Amino acid sequence: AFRPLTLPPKLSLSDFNEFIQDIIRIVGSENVEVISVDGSYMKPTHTHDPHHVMDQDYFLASAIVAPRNVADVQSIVGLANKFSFPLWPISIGRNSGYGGAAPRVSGSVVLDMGKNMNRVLEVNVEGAYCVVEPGVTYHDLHNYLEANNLRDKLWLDVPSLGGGSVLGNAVERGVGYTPYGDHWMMHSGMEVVLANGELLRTGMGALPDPKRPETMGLKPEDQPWSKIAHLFPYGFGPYIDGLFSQSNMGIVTKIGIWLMPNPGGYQSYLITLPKDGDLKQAVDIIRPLRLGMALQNVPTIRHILLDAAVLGDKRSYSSRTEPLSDEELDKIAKQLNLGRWNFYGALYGPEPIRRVLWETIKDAFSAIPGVKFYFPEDTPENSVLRVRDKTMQGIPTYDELKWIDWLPNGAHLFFSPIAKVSGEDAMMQYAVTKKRCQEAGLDFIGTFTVGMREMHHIVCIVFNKKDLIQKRKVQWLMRTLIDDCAANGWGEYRTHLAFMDQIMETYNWNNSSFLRFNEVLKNAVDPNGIIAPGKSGVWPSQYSHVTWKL
Amino acid sequence: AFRPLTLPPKLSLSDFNEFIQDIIRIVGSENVEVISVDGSYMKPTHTHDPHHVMDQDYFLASAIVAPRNVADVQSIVGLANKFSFPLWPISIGRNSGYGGAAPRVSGSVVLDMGKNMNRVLEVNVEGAYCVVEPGVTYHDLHNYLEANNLRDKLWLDVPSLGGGSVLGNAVERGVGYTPYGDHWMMHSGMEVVLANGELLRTGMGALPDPKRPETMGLKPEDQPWSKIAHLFPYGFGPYIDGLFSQSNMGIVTKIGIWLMPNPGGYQSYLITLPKDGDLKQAVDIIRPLRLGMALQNVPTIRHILLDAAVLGDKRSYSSRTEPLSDEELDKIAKQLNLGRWNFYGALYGPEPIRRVLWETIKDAFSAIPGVKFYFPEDTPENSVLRVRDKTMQGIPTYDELKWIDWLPNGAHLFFSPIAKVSGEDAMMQYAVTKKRCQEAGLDFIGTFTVGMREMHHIVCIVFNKKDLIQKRKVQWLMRTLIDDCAANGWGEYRTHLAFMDQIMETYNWNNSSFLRFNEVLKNAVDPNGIIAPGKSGVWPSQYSHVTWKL
Amino acid sequence: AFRPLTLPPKLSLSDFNEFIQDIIRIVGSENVEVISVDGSYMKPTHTHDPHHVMDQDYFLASAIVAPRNVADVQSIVGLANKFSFPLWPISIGRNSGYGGAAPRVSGSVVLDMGKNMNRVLEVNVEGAYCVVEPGVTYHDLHNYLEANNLRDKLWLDVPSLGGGSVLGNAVERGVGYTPYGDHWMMHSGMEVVLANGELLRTGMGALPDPKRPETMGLKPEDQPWSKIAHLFPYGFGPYIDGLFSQSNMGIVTKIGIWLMPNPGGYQSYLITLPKDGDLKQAVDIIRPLRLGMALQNVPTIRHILLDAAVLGDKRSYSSRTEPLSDEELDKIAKQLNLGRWNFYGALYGPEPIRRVLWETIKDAFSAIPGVKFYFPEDTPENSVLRVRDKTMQGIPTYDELKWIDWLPNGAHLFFSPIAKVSGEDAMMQYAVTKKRCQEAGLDFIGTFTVGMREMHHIVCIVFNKKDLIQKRKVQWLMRTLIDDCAANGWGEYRTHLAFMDQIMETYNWNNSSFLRFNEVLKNAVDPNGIIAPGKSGVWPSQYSHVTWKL
Ligand SMILES: *Cc1cc2c(cc1C)nc1c(=O)[nH]c(=O)nc-1n2C[C@H](O)[C@H](O)[C@H](O)COP(=O)(O)OP(=O)(O)OC[C@H]1O[C@@H](n2cnc3c(N)ncnc32)[C@H](O)[C@@H]1O
Ligand SMILES: *Cc1cc2c(cc1C)nc1c(=O)[nH]c(=O)nc-1n2C[C@H](O)[C@H](O)[C@H](O)COP(=O)(O)OP(=O)(O)OC[C@H]1O[C@@H](n2cnc3c(N)ncnc32)[C@H](O)[C@@H]1O
Ligand SMILES: *Cc1cc2c(cc1C)nc1c(=O)[nH]c(=O)nc-1n2C[C@H](O)[C@H](O)[C@H](O)COP(=O)(O)OP(=O)(O)OC[C@H]1O[C@@H](n2cnc3c(N)ncnc32)[C@H](O)[C@@H]1O
Repeated sequence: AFRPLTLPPKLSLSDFNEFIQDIIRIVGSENVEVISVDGSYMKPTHTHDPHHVMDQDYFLASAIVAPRNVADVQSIVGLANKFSFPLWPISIGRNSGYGGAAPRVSGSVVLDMGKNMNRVLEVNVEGAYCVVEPGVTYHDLHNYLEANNLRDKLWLDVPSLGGGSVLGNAVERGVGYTPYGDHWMMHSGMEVVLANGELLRTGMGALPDPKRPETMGLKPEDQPWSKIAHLFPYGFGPYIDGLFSQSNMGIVTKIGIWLMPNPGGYQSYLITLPKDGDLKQAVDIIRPLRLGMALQNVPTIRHILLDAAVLGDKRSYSSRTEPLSDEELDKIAKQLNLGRWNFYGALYGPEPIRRVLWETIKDAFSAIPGVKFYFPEDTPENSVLRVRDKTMQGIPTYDELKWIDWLPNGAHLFFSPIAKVSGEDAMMQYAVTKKRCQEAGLDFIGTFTVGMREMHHIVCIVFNKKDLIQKRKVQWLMRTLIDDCAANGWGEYRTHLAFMDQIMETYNWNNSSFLRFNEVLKNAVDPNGIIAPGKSGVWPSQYSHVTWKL
Repeated sequence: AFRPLTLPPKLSLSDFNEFIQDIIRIVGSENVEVISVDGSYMKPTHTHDPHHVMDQDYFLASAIVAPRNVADVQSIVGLANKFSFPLWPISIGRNSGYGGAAPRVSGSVVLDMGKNMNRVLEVNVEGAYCVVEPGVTYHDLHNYLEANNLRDKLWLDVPSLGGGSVLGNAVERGVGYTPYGDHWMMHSGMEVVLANGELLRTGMGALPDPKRPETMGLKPEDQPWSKIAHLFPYGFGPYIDGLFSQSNMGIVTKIGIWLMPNPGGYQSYLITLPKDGDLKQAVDIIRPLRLGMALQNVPTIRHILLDAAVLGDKRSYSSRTEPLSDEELDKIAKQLNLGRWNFYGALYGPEPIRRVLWETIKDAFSAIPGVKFYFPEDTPENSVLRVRDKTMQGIPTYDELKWIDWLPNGAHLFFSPIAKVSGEDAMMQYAVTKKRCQEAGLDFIGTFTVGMREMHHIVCIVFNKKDLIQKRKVQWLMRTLIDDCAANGWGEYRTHLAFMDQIMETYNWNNSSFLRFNEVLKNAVDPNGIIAPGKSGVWPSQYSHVTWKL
Repeated sequence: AFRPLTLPPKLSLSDFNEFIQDIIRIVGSENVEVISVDGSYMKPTHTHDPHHVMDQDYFLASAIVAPRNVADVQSIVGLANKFSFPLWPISIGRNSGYGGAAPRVSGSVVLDMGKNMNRVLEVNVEGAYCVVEPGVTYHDLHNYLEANNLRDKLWLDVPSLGGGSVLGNAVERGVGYTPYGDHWMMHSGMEVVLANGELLRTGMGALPDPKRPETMGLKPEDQPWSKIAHLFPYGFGPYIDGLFSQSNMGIVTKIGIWLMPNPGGYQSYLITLPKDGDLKQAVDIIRPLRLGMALQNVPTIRHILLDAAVLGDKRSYSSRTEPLSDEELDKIAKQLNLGRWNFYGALYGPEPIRRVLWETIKDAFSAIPGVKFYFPEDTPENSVLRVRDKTMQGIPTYDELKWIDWLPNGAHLFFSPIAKVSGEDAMMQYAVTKKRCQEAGLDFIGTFTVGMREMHHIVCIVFNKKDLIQKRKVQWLMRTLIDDCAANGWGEYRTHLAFMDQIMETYNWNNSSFLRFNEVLKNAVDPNGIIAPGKSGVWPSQYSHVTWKL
């Protein structure tokens, strides 16, 4: 196809068309689509930002291409290297809040890996792990195991929603809420197509499975892996694996995620904290608990509007357009039988063990006036506890997409700085976030996910995508929170297309040595600057900073 | 469009056409025109030299392109860099006498910035300045202020005519006749598109106006400027601004010109000097006056033929074809009640102050036998004083285009060397200019504009554009005056396309170190040699001097 | 000489010594000195920062070399190019508050130009200008004129002190208080030695003075300049002059400074403003006054501690260590018969004219309750008016060095942002400055110098150089003021070695395009990076930003 909406830098119409036709000879017109529509979460767009804050066609594909197999990606990349055409790889494209599917460089080809490179590749019981392709969604994976009755043997770890990509999410350093919740740390043995087009597999993946009759003549992509590939991540020598989480260093075609065995015993719970400032005490109680392993999963402390919005849009709680009051927040908390902050956790294991931990937790949190403990059974049919009970045992659900509907054309955009597991730090962080929210005219909504020694504070910005005035406030709000948090010694762990440069400019110790070192590795492996110029603010040398920085 | 009259160096027909069509996709065929007609001053040509001395198609565009906005110029430049196509930027193209609109390199695209980048951008009263685009003509600016009733608060400074470009004129280091008459020195905060295509704003323009809700997501071009941008020119560090007056270092898209507040009191005047050699005494009287601030504007000493020709063509004063005589010049001076040289000035400010200065001036000039003082009121309806009275208070007029009609197909070409504010120097300069004029068979016509310590001597050459014999004498006359004045220690301040190289070769102290240093800066910023190769004789390294020097 | 304290980057001891000995063969051991002592203002150090805020040997020379003539500099530069040795040129080295004489890169050779290149080259009366060499101090120039009885014909323009370099101060874009107070704008015709070592003279200086018997065979440096060199700055073509104010693009060996004729009438004056908050109304009164030319020089608005400290150290007004109070500030103003802010001006010209202006001014300022008008005659023997009366008429004095003695080991360090000529802006600027000052434990002391449309706010930081706790507070103070003023849309006009980078990172509009463009010109003209790496933050490409940025 003929004439796109936006072309990639330095490319002519003539070169594009030659390339697209060459791409078509390889994947079929069935697998190619040229932009000459936001969609939903259940059927996600792939050409632009569905939760757009910039104009909606600001980060816009010139085409969507989707490989049949690993060999298609080799050929595509060769073709990108002939013409110098940028590729923006996706797995599912469910990254809304962070850019969705859009490419940082308008005009790139979005490479949809998920459409055809779909397969649950292996579910190994004794090593308790699985090998997945970009397309295996969490739901699918769930369903794979149900299909073979493996769910009494192995469990998954899922995010809040169930449609994301196990792989895609894992390269983003995404979080989940069971003991295996730190997705990135659960991996082992990834297969990459680099910017020169060669296929590499990390760690024990570089150790060839030995020759045998049945595996002769297979294309690299399709060979088995040696026994230890997905059991020990390190391999030998430099542990390059991390260079492929949040970066532009290659295209990931396989990945091993470790799976948590059935623990033989489970139970969710909800601790509710009455007062807005019970967050400080709450968190100080959580410090030793997490660090001491009484708290086994990644328990989350939710804000009250986060739970309220799951249950209903704001219109349903007030007709008021400006942020809610302190008093109304108490009144809504009381309505749902939730407190001002709500702590969510799960206990895992034999009853004897579960019993002791729970008693220890229960007693710790009893030090807060008015706290109330609930299991799933004790809460309304529609409660968040019953949704998270699914979530905290590896079952994917979609119930939590509703809070995105807080306001009319609800779009979320996440501000995600990390905080100490300490009441003071937390209050400080929230104190600053909260202020900016009310200056912009936005309800504050969020969650802290409790990591071992750190907390990921997901400030959940919901806004009206069809409101120019508001979109301008969020951009104002986001960059002001970047600066503020920066100024308090906190930085974001993950972000949106339009905030990457500002967040990478936050990580400037010793004159931005960190980004400088990254540019060296990027330009080395990608001489042409073809694999996603811009991710995490790393620009190859052919993208002038003055022209491309946001 | 298909096949041009003259193409740019090294370019093929095939490359041109690809480029022009690419340009058309960006600006629309509405904004592009291919040369496959001299026009007037009120409707100026843009493809060649309207006051041509060389063949009329000697400096000829291959196309005229005109951007919609700043982003169009970025894209155009990118395209010039792909194909190595020379761009010859204009604002209005009213430079006749200096080349008009034509490009030094035949075959370049004339980039008409004035057609669409038209806007009076800001008229700030308290800082007393304005921010204008290439297209704001002087007349327009005048009219902007009338439209908002700002003319009792702020005044302009205009050239002799009112159609020029405030910006265009200001980058040429053009002159005007009020206290703000040194156009270039009145600026502060320019926005440039360089040869690599990046947008830069000078001085305090590099100091970002801080983030606020209402200005989020604007394209660089369109962001506000910080408070001090147009009040302090210097900024911090190297003061690059001058690199963009008379040069090929970038394309200027905005500019701040300082505006002179209503002074609360005004009055023009005409001092007439009888004798041709009263110029020497006159100027010696002006020395201390200017330097002492009794003379506040840029008073001009006009030749008698300059004033005579404003009133009528030469046919109206004599039928004679050869230059007029000394005796006839007296007779024409007496006819109009003007002397042989005529001094024009204006007093600005409270009456008390005006009173004292005028008395001081009056008394100084009384030392010349026969001198006569006139205000506007005292002169015929059609007098030059009444035209300049407009001019010296910031009101643009066009009355003075008539002297261009001295001879039949009247074309002016300016020889503009600078002289000392000293009678001797002046007489010398005039003595040499005058001789050459009569050797070529041309009346001598001119004006000295009195700067603080220097005088700009505009020798006003009028000639018949449809007379090959004469055009050959002017070329002879111009280069001979270049050599002569050079040999007397004087150089031109500004010139025509065909005289640039000879004038830049006049500024050869220490083996042309000055031009050598400039070539280094040019080749550095413009690797491809795309922005107007040749302006002021600076040639990028891909334009062999042997091939391109005139 | 043998083994220095700090060497320049990448240089060996063996290369150094070869270079220094080669330098000795050209200038003599008499003109060379190797560092293997702060001094005073009257006898200034040249190896480091006398007003140090960083360790006192932080910016430290490796040697001091001083050329005999211009050829010495051509040879030195050649040698720096052979060995890649950085040169830090100075004229006098009296830049304390801004780094003194110290080089941004430790280990450079400080090039003292002032020791031997001393001469008032020409004092031309009819063109009313002078040509000076690095060494001509203001006091010398003053003295040159008295020696020939030129002071009844031409006057100078001087900063607060008289020891500075007319040239050096003029290239730093320094200020003075008569009608010629904008030093840089008064220049015309500079001679530079570039990084490649060729000698270039700007503007009309490129226009050779014509051959004559008496000037045959002269070395370029020593030839005469053509008549218009020092009368018209522009010349022809690109106006490169500004590339040499606050930059690393060449070594300045000569410069023309225009001189203000005797105006025939002078009178100083002091308007005192009672209340701290009468600055806002004062400044509003000044707006139209400056803009209207009733205010003819650069009248300064001084703080009350600026005046008090001239008269005495703080010990003399209080024994208190922390910043004074509001009430004590009133008590000290009342003591000296000064108000809380004090405005200093001068009227210039025929009495008739002076009379009118002064009445206008007097009447304007009468709008402030309690204001009092004083001429020199009416103030104590030791008053600031009597010092400034010298100052505003071109006479250099040193009385004002005393405020530097506010505290024990008094060192000044200037914070110099620019502000609008508007009360509101002024107060805002002062409100922010003032807060920071008291947070760090320092009296606020400053002066606004009133430009036409802008004000230079010189916040006068005095601190104890022998107090590590305090030096750390001023570095904290200085970078906090940079940030704050930056966030309020104000940037500094000039600064100290250690604040360059941060101030150049403040002028980052459109992704630092302004600095990027300067790096291209810098690397182009200085392939080896030898002339003063770092001035104004511009680092040639062999100085990694991660290694050298502060
Ligand atoms: C809206 C939202 C998002 C969300 C969430 C809750 C809501 C309401 N809860 C999350 C959670 O609890 N934990 C978490 O980590 N993320 C959460 N999200 C964010 C996102 O919606 C989900 O995380 C989702 O799984 C992320 O998107 P998905 O995995 O589907 O989609 P993606 O666009 O493909 O993103 C992958 C990005 O990583 C690179 N990439 C991806 N695949 C590859 C391959 N094969 N090779 C190379 N690079 C790859 C790219 O950078 C890409 O943009
Ligand atoms: C015929 C004539 C000319 C004239 C004059 C009187 C007469 C009878 N009186 C003048 C005067 O009193 N003072 C003066 O400075 N010039 C006078 N002129 C000359 C000219 O006609 C006017 O000065 C007029 O304003 C100049 O032309 P104008 O401003 O309209 O037109 P221009 O062709 O655009 O010229 C600009 C040139 O500068 C560069 N340029 C211009 N704009 C840009 C932008 N945006 N970016 C980059 N470069 C730019 C080019 O070099 C261009 O050719
Ligand atoms: C302590 C003080 C300082 C001061 C002042 C009052 C006091 C009490 N009042 C000032 C004022 O009213 N206006 C002003 O501009 N400055 C004022 N100062 C600051 C300083 O002391 C004086 O301004 C003084 O004139 C500045 O120093 P000076 O001219 O003597 O000395 P310098 O070290 O040479 O500094 C020049 C710097 O510029 C570059 N430079 C200098 N010369 C060259 C040459 N030839 N070529 C290339 N670069 C040059 C360097 O960056 C150098 O460090």
